[PDB]
Amino acid sequence: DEGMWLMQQLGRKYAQMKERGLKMKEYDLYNPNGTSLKDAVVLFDGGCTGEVVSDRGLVLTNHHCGYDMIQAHSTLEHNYLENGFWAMREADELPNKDISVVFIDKIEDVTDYVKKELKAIKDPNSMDYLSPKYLQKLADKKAGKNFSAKNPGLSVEIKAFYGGNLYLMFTKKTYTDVRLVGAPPSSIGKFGADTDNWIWPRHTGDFSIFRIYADKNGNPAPYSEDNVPLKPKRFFNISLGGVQENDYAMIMGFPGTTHRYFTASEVDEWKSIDNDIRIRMRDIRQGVMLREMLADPQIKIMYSAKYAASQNAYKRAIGANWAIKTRGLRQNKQAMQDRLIAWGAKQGTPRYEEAVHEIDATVAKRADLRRRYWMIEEGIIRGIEFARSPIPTEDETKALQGNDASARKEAIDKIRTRYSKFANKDYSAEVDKKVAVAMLTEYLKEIPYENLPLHLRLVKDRFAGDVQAYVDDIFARSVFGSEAQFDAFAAVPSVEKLAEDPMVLFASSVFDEYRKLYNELRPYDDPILRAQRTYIAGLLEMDGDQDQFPDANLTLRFTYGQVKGYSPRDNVYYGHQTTLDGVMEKEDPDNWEFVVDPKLKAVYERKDFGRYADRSGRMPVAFCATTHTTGGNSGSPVMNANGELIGLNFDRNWEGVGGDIQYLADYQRSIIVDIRYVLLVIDKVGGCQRLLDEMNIVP
Repeated sequence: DEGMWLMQQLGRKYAQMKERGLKMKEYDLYNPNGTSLKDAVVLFDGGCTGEVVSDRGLVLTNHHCGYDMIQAHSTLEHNYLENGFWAMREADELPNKDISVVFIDKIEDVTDYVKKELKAIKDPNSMDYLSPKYLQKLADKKAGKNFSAKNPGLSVEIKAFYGGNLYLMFTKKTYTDVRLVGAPPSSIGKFGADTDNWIWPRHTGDFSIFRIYADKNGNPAPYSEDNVPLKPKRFFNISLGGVQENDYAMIMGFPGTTHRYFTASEVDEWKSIDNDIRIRMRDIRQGVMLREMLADPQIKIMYSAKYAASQNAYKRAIGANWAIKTRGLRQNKQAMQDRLIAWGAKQGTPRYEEAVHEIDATVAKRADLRRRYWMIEEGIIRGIEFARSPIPTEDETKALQGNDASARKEAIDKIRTRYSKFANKDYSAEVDKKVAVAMLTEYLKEIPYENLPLHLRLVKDRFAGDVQAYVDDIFARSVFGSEAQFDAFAAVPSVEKLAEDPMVLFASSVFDEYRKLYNELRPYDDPILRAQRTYIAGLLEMDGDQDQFPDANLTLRFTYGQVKGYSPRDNVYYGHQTTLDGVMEKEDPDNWEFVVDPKLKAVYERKDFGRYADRSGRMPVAFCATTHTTGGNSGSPVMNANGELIGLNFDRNWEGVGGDIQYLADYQRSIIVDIRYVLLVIDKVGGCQRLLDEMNIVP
């Protein structure tokens, strides 16, 4: 069901949740004045979500959430990324360098407090009502200078909601010694990771296991050999009852962003400019890189990660436009605003029609600059690798002028390090020249002479319109076109060589225009934001927050719905649950993506599923639900009707990507790893009995 609900809206949403099958009592999942299941949820390491699943502070989150730190502890002897990691005792649990978890300790509404403060700002057009500095200052004199010394490991944050119409203060509790407990091998954690990205049906065992460690009194403390496993306020029980079609599911976690209150015109701009240019430019770039990857196995190895990373937003943009073109997103937002316009007429307040008109006229006024901005970001800043090649810093310029030969060598030696990082083991100038030529050709076809970053004017003015020659010339003459050319420069360095270096000139000219456009464009956000406040104010006055959730803003939210499959197109039906069969069916030993761990293959051939199989003896893997999810929900606990853990969220299907603008009941699904599959992997792949005994597993 629709919405990323604030914890303080649990009350208002409880009847609609009970109707969907919720059995738990309200105060059992969120109490402002007590302990609740909220207290078992964590913001894992800045972006992900995690959940506390034991009394000794064991935490589950996604594999891809715990990936960098699994990778860090991986040597060539002990390759935990590949093989997995199973700490046989608490003391073998590996600590981590730059990790955190954040419990949300308290949440208070402070709208009245914050609105009164703002009321003493003379300036009507002040953007302080959304400025995080300003809100942090209002926070610090609420909790009192000096709160964080007096309350150790606590902090406070105020955030704006519904476009400045609601404010909340969050009391956070951050633990910093979070150790690696367990991970499946990556063949299970990233099964089908590139190909099945955004795909249901899905077969990916996407979990990793950590523990929160603190001082002897359970207080936040950075890594110290004397730290001990935290006792949490509350943890999640692990259900073994499984899921079935139509079962209630709900999720809690930290969604990043939505655009639920976009005007029709804003939707048009997102489709026309933001998404279409992403799509066009990344097609071109992806074509050339596909072509060069097939011709050469060594290019294939070097470009994989760059290609698939470009591919991630590409397919997101494809999904979103498919929803805009087929599911009536634009008409939905036109309707909602027309509805407020009519209601606002009848009330005698033209304010709302004013706000809508203001967003419209602004959107249309900034169309060209935004088109230009997207063309450059997608085409060049991301499109072309040599766009991100070294510029000398003003400090390095200064040392290359005048005098000191030790300072001259020092400035050079750290340009060497930047050059080395641009032209690394994965960079190929030859590929980059071909990608540049195609992107630049499309850029020049779209962006007229008078609006070109300066160096790109030379294609007409000097190479007679020959884009291949211009690009060949940048590599031929430039100190960064090859190692030997850089060395030649380093031996006899001079600021006048760098000043006239055509790659440097291209790079800095391109970034100049990128900056200048950002800047011209920034002043147009403010009127839209101000009108957005007025617009959302009206939607709330008219219809209430009952069925109008606040845009996501990296805050703790709940969403509820059902375990349900769907139909993606004529005559094809996807069900609610995948199985270990689908893993077997997808095995390709000659492709890293679809490798099947030998221990898992063997668990499948003996049907050694134990208490984790379903009725009918199938081994569950994943399931999907009508729950409303987005970036930031990676790793969120999924609960059944009694609040017991039934899985971890790890993706959305591509048909649900326009869900950020409008929930799609018949298409949008959260894709969730089945907790029974999690336990199976721990039990029969890791052998790690102790942490099963640790969890409170319920029938």
